[PDB]
Amino acid sequence: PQITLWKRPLVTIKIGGQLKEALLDTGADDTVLEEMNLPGRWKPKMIGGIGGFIKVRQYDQILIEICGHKAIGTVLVGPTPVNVIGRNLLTQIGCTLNF
Amino acid sequence: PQITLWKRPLVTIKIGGQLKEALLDTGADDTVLEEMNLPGRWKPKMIGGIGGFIKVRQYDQILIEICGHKAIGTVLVGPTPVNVIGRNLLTQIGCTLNF
Ligand SMILES: CCOP(=O)(COc1ccc(C[C@H](NC(=O)O[C@H]2CO[C@H]3OCC[C@H]32)[C@H](O)CN(C[C@@H](C)CC)S(=O)(=O)c2ccc3ncsc3c2)cc1)OCC
Repeated sequence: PQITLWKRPLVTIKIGGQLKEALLDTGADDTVLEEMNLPGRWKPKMIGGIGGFIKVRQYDQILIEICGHKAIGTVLVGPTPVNVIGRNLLTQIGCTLNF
Repeated sequence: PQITLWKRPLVTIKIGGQLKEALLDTGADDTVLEEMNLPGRWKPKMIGGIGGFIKVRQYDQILIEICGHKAIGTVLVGPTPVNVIGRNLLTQIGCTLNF
């Protein structure tokens, strides 16, 4: 589909058998999701933006479904105020910016 | 143009007569630029990001040219990690997400 930017570009995603709302975010290098108890091994990481850094758990090779499109890659989990889908997954669903 | 997301969507902008690099960011509601001198009145404002809140200078009705496309709108100036073009100006240049 084509998503205009009058409102936050929020979409439903499916991760770990759960449905969540996430922002399609071209400014996010990586995908960051609100705290959730994913199984598997993980590595600590810190990611920074406006206001400083937060501590997150980095999980690799996680499958996510974004509006029916399937994607698999690194997901960071942590105390983020919003779920963000980042470039690492947006590239996989064929997402582009057009103006 | 159609911009893919394998690399950061960095573009040249023209603001206050000076060229700069900025990231097109569909997860940003607002446009936030690193510290710089901007002609005009401004009011103090706060904006919240992943890491908390920061103090910025809010400049209203600023002319900015983004890959040749003209926008006129609010620009926030403060300690952001990178210059970001937010939805308030992306909508002006007719930007959409497509996948
Ligand atoms: C209801 C809202 O609650 P809130 O007010 C704010 O919540 C939020 C709303 C949206 C976003 C997404 C973020 N946008 C943003 O910061 O936009 C601000 C400017 O425009 C305003 O609108 C939105 C907020 C205001 C950017 O898109 C992405 N970022 C990087 C960017 C800043 C360039 C370095 S990233 O998220 O830091 C991030 C993600 C993955 C990653 N991998 C490695 S680094 C790394 C960094 C974050 C928080 O809570 C305050 C405590």
